[PDB]
Amino acid sequence: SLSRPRQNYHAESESGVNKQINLELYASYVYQSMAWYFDRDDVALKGFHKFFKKASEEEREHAEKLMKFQNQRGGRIVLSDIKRPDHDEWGTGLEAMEVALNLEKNVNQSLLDLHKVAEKNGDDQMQDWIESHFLTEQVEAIKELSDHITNLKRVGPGLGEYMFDKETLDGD
Amino acid sequence: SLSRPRQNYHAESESGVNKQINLELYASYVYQSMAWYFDRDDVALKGFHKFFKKASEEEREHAEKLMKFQNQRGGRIVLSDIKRPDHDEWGTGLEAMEVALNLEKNVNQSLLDLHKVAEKNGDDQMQDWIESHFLTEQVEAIKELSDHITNLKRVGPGLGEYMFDKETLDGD
Amino acid sequence: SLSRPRQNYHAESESGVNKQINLELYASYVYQSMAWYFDRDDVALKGFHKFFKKASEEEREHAEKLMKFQNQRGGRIVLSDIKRPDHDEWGTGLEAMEVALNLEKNVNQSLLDLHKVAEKNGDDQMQDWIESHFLTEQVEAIKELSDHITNLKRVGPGLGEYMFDKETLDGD
Amino acid sequence: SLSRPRQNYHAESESGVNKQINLELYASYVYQSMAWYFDRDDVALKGFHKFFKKASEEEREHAEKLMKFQNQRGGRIVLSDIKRPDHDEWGTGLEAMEVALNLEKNVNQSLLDLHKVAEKNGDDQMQDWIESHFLTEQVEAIKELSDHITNLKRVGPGLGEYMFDKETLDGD
Amino acid sequence: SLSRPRQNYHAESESGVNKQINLELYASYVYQSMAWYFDRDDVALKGFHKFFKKASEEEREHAEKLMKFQNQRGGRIVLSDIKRPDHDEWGTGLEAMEVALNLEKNVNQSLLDLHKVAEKNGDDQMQDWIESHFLTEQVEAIKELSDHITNLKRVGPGLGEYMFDKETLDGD
Amino acid sequence: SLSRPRQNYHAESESGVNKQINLELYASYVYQSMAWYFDRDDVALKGFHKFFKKASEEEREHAEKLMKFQNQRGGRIVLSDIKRPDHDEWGTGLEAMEVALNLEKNVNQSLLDLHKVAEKNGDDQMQDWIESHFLTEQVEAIKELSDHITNLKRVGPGLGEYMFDKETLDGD
Ligand SMILES: [Mg+2]
Ligand SMILES: [Mg+2]
Ligand SMILES: [Mg+2]
Ligand SMILES: [Mg+2]
Ligand SMILES: [Mg+2]
Ligand SMILES: [Mg+2]
Ligand SMILES: [Mg+2]
Ligand SMILES: [Mg+2]
Ligand SMILES: [Mg+2]
Ligand SMILES: [Mg+2]
Ligand SMILES: [Mg+2]
Ligand SMILES: [Mg+2]
Ligand SMILES: [Mg+2]
Ligand SMILES: [Mg+2]
Ligand SMILES: [Mg+2]
Ligand SMILES: [Mg+2]
Repeated sequence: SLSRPRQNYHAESESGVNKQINLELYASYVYQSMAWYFDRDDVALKGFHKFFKKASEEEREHAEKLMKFQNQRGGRIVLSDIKRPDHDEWGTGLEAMEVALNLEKNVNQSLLDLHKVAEKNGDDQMQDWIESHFLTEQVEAIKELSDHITNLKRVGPGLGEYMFDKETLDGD
Repeated sequence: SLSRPRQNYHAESESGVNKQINLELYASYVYQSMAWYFDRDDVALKGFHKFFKKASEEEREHAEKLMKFQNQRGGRIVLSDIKRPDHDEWGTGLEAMEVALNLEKNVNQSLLDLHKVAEKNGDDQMQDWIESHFLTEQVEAIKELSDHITNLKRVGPGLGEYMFDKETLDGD
Repeated sequence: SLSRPRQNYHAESESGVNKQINLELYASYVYQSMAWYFDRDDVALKGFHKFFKKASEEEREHAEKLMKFQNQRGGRIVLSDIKRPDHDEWGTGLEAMEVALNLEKNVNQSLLDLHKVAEKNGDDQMQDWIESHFLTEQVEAIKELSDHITNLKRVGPGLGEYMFDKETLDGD
Repeated sequence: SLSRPRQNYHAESESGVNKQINLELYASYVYQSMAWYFDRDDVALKGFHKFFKKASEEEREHAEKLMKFQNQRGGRIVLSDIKRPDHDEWGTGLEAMEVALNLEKNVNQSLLDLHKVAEKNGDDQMQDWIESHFLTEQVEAIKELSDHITNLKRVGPGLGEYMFDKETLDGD
Repeated sequence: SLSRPRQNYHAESESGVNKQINLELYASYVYQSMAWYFDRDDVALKGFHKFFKKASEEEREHAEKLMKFQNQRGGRIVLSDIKRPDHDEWGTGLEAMEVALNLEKNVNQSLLDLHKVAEKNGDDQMQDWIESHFLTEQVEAIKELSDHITNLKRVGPGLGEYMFDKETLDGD
Repeated sequence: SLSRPRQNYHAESESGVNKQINLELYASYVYQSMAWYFDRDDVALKGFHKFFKKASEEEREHAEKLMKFQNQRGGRIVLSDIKRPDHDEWGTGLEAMEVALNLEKNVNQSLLDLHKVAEKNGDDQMQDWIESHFLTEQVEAIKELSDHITNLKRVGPGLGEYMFDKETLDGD
């Protein structure tokens, strides 16, 4: 029995939105782990803390954008376990930014794959929605992380990392 | 002799925009009929009146969005009779909301069909225009009507219908 | 079974209000056709566009004044097809103003005929209502269109039409 | 090698804070599931939606209070999988409030158990911290849910549930 | 060695963005030539001057939108000579507006061709970006130039051209 | 047939102004290339980006100052191809500032050479105009670039370049 709103919305698209929901929540958890790693007394970079804390809140917003979309189209949210991140510790500011870029590139591919499911099933509204909410925001996030990685390599460790935290990440 | 602006704009697309203009004007007329039905002394629901009056004005705005688009692309507006609605009377608030949802789903399909004409003829700008102006607005309208139908069934007839008119539709 | 409000309201008057509703909606559609004709890239007169767009919205307001009146007196709105206008194209600014005047004079007669139905059936309130809402507004509209026609003949075609659009119709 | 801040902070307390972090994140996920269930077109209670959405954000704040505390005391955050909730669907507003109360009572016990670990290990600051941040907030949350359950039983299903959503939960 | 941001970005798309950069800069130079032609003591139309000066600045902004896009996607800007325009002199206001429309239609085709390269290579983000930034803006620019050409033919040479400069182009 | 304004304005001066127009536009293009090089994900210096972007806009303003001057004196603007810059890549912040200084010194000589043409032909107004608009502005630009080069050598590569971008160029 099809939900009352449902029109031009395919079971593969509905299932793909649930898979993207879990990935956004997973990315939220990775950024949360990194945020609180930078609050450790033996790491102590408030800029990096604030940056990954905000990244974590944004990913949970992405998850909730997809939950609202699922309900708009008359699909049904199915939640899965949010897997713990692969590491308890995240190294230097540079190493954490590289992990961030690799995560954002994996989320980007997964969004393009979900756009392909929409396209395969003739879902013109879902393709446009993914384009409006996600595809350009992911390009912007990937360029920003690439800029940060270039600058963290330019400033180098020690004082450089500290000044990057103060200047680019507005630490404090 | 092609109009001065005309570029990548197919006769099938031009004709499809005229057909969508008439459908938007038709939907405007159905909502107008329902609006003034709720102003009857023997129906007397100001919330429902205000809701369908606004829906009617929006559909005429949709019609005028398509008239402006036709002229932008160098096509020519051709108007047809606006058929009277299928009923003089529209029953209960619940029955009118169900008629609304069925109308919005028929307008939605017709917009996806017009997007398919654009796509078939390689009209990338017209596909994006339909996506920006219509496809997401239709999804939102269909979800809102589905929410209203669920709530009108929850509150039930009599006092429930009255309180829905006061609370959700801000009657008065 | 007479509606609860109904007092001194004759079946001929009720039927005449439904006929005037359709005529107001028809006039609305003619003005809408002319409005969007003046938005064509090959006509391109923003003053004329704005003038007929406003005329169109006013005629739909007239239609809704009569719908409210029908319900006030305990009559029942019966909607008919809104016939498409007699032309797709409307010529020069002067030619469109002459079509406007001829339409307003036909709506005026039809209002005087409806006033005669009210009078024949002793409906003192309906005669006064038509006088308050319509008869003087029609005289004003006819005088304004006659003034515009005189001025469009004075300024002549080409630059004159352009300056009339800028000065009298406040184009832009 | 003990972290630089660490003083009077026992391995059992550190491990108990990580277990409470996962429970707060779990409760956050249950409230998130319930929030978006109430946004379904076939459930459509904006008050319940807003209430569980806020409850979800608060539980994630609780999780982050414990992450900050772990780092303050020189312990180390260890994250585990956030288990999916036990249900995809949550029934009536009344049924969801009862699930909420049962969850808050299980989180409450778990906080008293964590306070007992602190007490067993002579951690006077950690006992006071749990008292300041959690023990009274849990009593308040449990009393509020008990009040809501009493009122949802008083108003009854259908119109009652709708009016509770409008009046007590400020729906819209 | 692929740049750090690069994902789903094809060499044909990168090369097409460099070709569109040069075309936008070329169009900027044509509008600049026309702007300063209208500042000649023997042409002296401040409205036309201001209009083509703004058109020139906008085209250079288009060029810079594509430079930012190239860098966002991890491609590399390659600049070519900006060819001088085909004429030193641009005739009447009407003749310059017709040259403008022909230029905007050639830039429009070139944007649709670049969208086709994006589409051929499955670049969903680049297609949406071209749609958001360019395809509708080009339709609007072409309709405006078509409107101006219609009006410059309506007003005729001499006084008409002067009044068009004062009224539509706000000369001074 | 001499233009109506022309007085004491020599063909050599008119031709020299057209040559300076092309040089200013060339310098604009070099600064634009350098601006967008500093926006590359693998260069990523917002201060340098903003500095060369502004330098580029100023050089195009210089070009337009000379176009206005040509028309004031009754000469005729003749535009040539704007040659692409000699490099796609511009190295370190220090290397780009040295390229800037060398460009500004070549533009300076070319302005003194144009002043000599004015002087040779007794054009007292054109000599004063070049003095007022250009000769002191070039001295100021050359001193500023020399100061920046001294400071980029003082701070050294890596962190020094980053801090120069933040402090002297107000990056962000
Ligand atoms: Mg995300
Ligand atoms: Mg794809
Ligand atoms: Mg699209
Ligand atoms: Mg868009
Ligand atoms: Mg519509
Ligand atoms: Mg389709
Ligand atoms: Mg009327
Ligand atoms: Mg009479
Ligand atoms: Mg009176
Ligand atoms: Mg909690
Ligand atoms: Mg105890
Ligand atoms: Mg352009
Ligand atoms: Mg195409
Ligand atoms: Mg210069
Ligand atoms: Mg000298
Ligand atoms: Mg001097």
